[PDB]
Amino acid sequence: EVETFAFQAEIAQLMSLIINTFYSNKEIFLRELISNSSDALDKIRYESLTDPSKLDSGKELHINLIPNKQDRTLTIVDTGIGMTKADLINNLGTIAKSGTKAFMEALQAGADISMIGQFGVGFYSAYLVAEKVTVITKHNDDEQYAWESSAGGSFTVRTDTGEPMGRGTKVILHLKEDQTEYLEERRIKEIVKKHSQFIGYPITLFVE
Ligand SMILES: COc1ccc(-c2c(-c3cc(C(C)C)c(O)cc3O)n[nH]c2NC(C)=O)cc1
Repeated sequence: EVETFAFQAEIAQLMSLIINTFYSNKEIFLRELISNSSDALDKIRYESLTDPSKLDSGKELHINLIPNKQDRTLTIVDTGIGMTKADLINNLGTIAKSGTKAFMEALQAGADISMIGQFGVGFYSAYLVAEKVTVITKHNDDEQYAWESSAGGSFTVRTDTGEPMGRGTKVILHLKEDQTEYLEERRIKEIVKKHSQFIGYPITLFVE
């Protein structure tokens, strides 16, 4: 059972801009994804302060970066709050329509693509480096779902058939052929140190 949805026109336009604009500083995608993971981790941490049972689906709050050269994928896993199916469909928990309008106006007022996170839509920067993105998520109040898109105006949602995640979100970046530097350990370490050095959860870079 796979459900196919059209992106709202504004989101499709954001994705097209990201895909088509000449912009060399692509490495910021990682900071954006890691920031989203941190925000999700903050949410479960806060909820757990008053209801510890919310951690029954996993006590550890962390971020894992998993390169796979054989599959040409970089995977960002977190044990944050997760998203419901409804939130996945509704632009992955983001205020994407309003954020996109603001980002577009800013780009006219001198901003650059690296500022995308100021507009709540940093997730879509994944398309700087990925031909396809799969987001697998589990929230305590819902089942495990997989969202996926190769852009082109549509996305799919299905009940996930992979390994259970307990709680959290996994973003799988199916990298463009010319973007394989983002699978290299030294490159990933450099980017995390540059842009994500103060994130308040352990970031573990897996090796191959
Ligand atoms: C800035 O907008 C958002 C929107 C939603 C989340 C979010 C994620 C989550 C979302 C993404 C993207 C696919 C959007 C990701 O890369 C990693 C994540 O852990 N899980 N749970 C939540 N929910 C709350 C309340 O954070 C984070 C930031």
